[PDB]
Amino acid sequence: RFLYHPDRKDISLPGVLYALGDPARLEIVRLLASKGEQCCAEFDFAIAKSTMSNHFKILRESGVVLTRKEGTQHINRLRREDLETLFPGLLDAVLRSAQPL
Amino acid sequence: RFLYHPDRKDISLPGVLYALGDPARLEIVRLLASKGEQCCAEFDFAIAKSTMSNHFKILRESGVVLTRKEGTQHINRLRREDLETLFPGLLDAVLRSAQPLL
Ligand SMILES: [Cl-]
Ligand SMILES: [Cl-]
Ligand SMILES: [Cl-]
Ligand SMILES: [Cl-]
Repeated sequence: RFLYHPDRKDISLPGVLYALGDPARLEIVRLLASKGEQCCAEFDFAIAKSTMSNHFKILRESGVVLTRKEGTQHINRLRREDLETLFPGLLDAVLRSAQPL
Repeated sequence: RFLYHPDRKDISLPGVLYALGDPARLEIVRLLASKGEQCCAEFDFAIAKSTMSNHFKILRESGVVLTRKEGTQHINRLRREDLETLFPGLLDAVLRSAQPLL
C-alpha cells in the first residue's frame, strides 16, 4: 500500500521548494494538480529510471507527494491538503508561472 | 565590480526554487527583502565560508540575487523586478510562508 511519507510536523518550506527545484519534479507536480492521481509510468520524461526514482524519493521525503502501491503500479498524489495547511497559497503561485514541459 | 547574473530571458522557475530550497539561502532572500541591500558578511549561517560562497553563487546564477563589489565588501541585491515580471506573486508567496531563522 502506501510508501514512505513524512508527517506534517516534519515538512519544511526549504524541502518543498527543493523538490520543486527540478524541471522534471515540477512537471510531475503540475500534472498531479491538473490531472489528479497518476502512476509513475505516465511520466514519460526522457531520463534514466535511476534519476526518476530519486526524483520521486525527493518528492515523497519533502512532503509534496504521497505514493501508493495498489498492484504493480506506483500511484502518486499531490498532498495539497497538508501543503495548504502549512503554507496557504504557495502551490498556486508556483503553478501560475509553471510552464508546461 | 558586478559578478555573474543571468539575463531575465535565462531565469527558470525550477532554478529559482532550488536556490530558495535551502534554509540559509531563504534566510538571505528574506533579509534582502525586508532590510534591503545587505553585505555577504551580515550572513554567518555556516561554519564554512566555502559553504556560504556556494550559497551566494547559487543565488546569483539562478537569477534571484545580484552581487556587486564595493571595496572589501560584496553587496547583494534581490532582483525583485525580474522575479516579479517572470514569476508574478511567487516571492511574496514564499516570503509569507517562511519562518524567520536569522
Ligand atoms: Cl538514456
Ligand atoms: Cl507505475
Ligand atoms: Cl572601475
Ligand atoms: Cl562583505
